[PDB]
Amino acid sequence: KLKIEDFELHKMLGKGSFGKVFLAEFKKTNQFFAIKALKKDVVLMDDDVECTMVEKRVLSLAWEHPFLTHMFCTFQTKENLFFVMEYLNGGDLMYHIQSCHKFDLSRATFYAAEIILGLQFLHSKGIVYRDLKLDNILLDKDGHIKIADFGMCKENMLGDAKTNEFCGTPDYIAPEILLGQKYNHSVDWWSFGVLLYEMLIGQSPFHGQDEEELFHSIRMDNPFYPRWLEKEAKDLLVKLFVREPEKRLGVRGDIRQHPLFREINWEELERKEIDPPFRPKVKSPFDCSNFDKEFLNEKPRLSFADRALINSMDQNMFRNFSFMNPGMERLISH
Amino acid sequence: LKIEDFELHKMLGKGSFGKVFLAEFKKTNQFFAIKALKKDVVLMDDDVECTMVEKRVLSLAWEHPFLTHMFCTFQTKENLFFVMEYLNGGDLMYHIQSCHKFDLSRATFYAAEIILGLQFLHSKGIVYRDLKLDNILLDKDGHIKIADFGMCKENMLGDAKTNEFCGTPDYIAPEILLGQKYNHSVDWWSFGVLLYEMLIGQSPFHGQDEEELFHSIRMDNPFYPRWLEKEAKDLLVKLFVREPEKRLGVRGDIRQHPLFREINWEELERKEIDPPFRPKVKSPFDPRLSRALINSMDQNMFRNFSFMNPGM
Ligand SMILES: C[C@@H]1C(=O)NN=C2COc3cc(-c4ccccc4)c(N(C)C4(C)CN(C)C4)cc3N21
Ligand SMILES: C[C@@H]1C(=O)NN=C2COc3cc(-c4ccccc4)c(N(C)C4(C)CN(C)C4)cc3N21
Ligand code: NA
Repeated sequence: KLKIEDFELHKMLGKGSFGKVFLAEFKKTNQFFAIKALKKDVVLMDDDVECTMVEKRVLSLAWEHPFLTHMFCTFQTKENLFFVMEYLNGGDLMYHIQSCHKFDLSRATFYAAEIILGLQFLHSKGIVYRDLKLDNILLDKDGHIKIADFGMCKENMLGDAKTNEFCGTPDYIAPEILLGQKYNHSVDWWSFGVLLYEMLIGQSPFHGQDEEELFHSIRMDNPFYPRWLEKEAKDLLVKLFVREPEKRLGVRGDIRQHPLFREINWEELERKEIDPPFRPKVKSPFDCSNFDKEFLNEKPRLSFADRALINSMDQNMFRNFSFMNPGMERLISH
Repeated sequence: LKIEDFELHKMLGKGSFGKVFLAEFKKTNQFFAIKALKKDVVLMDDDVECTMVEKRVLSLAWEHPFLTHMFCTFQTKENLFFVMEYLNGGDLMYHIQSCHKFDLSRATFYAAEIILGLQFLHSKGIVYRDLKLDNILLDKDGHIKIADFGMCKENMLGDAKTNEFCGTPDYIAPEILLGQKYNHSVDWWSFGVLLYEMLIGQSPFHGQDEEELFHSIRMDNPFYPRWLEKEAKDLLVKLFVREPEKRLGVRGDIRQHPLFREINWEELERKEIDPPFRPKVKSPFDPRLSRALINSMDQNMFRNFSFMNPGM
């Protein structure tokens, strides 16, 4: 017995076709959370039932690593699916990059390095992420990265294992996906290269007025590296933008030992003992300063649902959705 | 793909044509809209070609976002089935009746998306010919979806024209009423009437019967309230020009009209502009399917009706 009525929803942090994200407090205990609220009819019509389940299962693994969004619990009603998360109020990287256009080399290097620790952890558990992009990297109050939105993940990718779904955000989609090849963790490293390029250069590496032109650019065009770019930043990007997956850095070699990361102790980084070069402005743990005001002004509200589609729905589609860590269990029982 | 695979959960609509069904496919647990047409009624009305034209135009529809995406078609010895994506936002007649008239932003957004939808059909050589509020559906996000392509005419490319008297009375073009040959122009008069109704909350031309209504469409000038935006009038006045060659949509560039000044068309066409209105009501709608004529019918009349777009 855990319902959304138990949570007081203070503000709406984000919104989309998927659903909404709220800044939520539990039972007036000054204990804050972020709640991604989905509607089951939306999820059904979008064909994201398995994605929702993949999101829940991956987040059950994500507790063990510092640079993934941590999930306290999940639960469902007849209409709704709720992911009760930690509240990460640093702001995402897309938001931050809209303001300054470009990240300085130390700042980009730091983010790149923390993301590597995130991705390699997922790969080691047999999870390929497939939706790496700026707005899926959330910052915490101190400025370290947290990878978010695992609904596009693929599990059981250990050993000699491949998969075949055309997916990802267009700018980031790897050429092996575009070519219809079966793929492994390699895709994430091409996307990583795209993300790193955007951090450093402030524009995308590949371009087009439509997807056909954009996908062609990803298949064929040489990425532009400005004269001002640090030689090792160029080098890493080049070694990531290799179209043959099994020759790509991150699939082969050791990406940790690339000269760009010379000054990084990876044990220290992983232990959060390296102060981030950028620290976001955060007056409090309940601060909202780093979110867009279109969402924050719009008061929190749960949408109605297609009552016909829900009653007609296969009632056990979201079986095994409810998860509950022991920490949240103590908080609730008081 | 037989009808027995689908489970018909709820009826979404009824008419003289037949029924629309909220259908779930068997093993996939995946939901659709099925338009079921009785063959006996189709042959009675002599709208056999229309049904075939609907399938062929729907087979083109999947490429464009603001048209209703058909997944597959098949037939039985009694019925004809179109398997369609399920759109539960409600049609624009339900919405105009809910709140009398749409605001400037909301009307412009619907006007713009319909332009892209019609222009897509026109380049394919297809004139729609039955544009009206109750044929425009909305998806769950609130983007428009043009439905009911039964009244289309194909192969209308370049110089070509056609001569059929058809449409919905309020929306029929004046050249059609004068018994003239016509091209895609006729859709742009109907677009004007639709746009008018959205902004003002009623029809531009009026009559107690059909004769009086057709007269009004031919003769009377549409009334423009003093409160109406200058650029909304300017467009409607440019759309309501009875000589098709000088009409906007046919002549000039409709997209560069100052009413669409704030719109990014390539961005709009890729669903990257959020609609100003989202449906608050989810599925604003109201189960089983209901011999001499069928046996004595030419069995091969509804041939080559079956189809499946690779997306299925
Ligand atoms: C749920 C997650 C979390 O685990 N902790 N804290 C937060 C803070 O609020 C979020 C907002 C969004 C968001 C932002 C803008 C639009 C849509 C969603 C958001 N989402 C879904 C994104 C990852 C999508 N990207 C734009 C940001 C996430 C959060 N989170
Ligand atoms: C099949 C179609 C689709 O492509 N997607 N989703 C739907 C949802 O349900 C529909 C209902 C009707 C309808 C509505 C009222 C009366 C009669 C039919 C309906 N029809 C026949 C209209 C085009 C007629 N107009 C009132 C709406 C269509 C749908 N569709
Ligand atoms: Na190019």
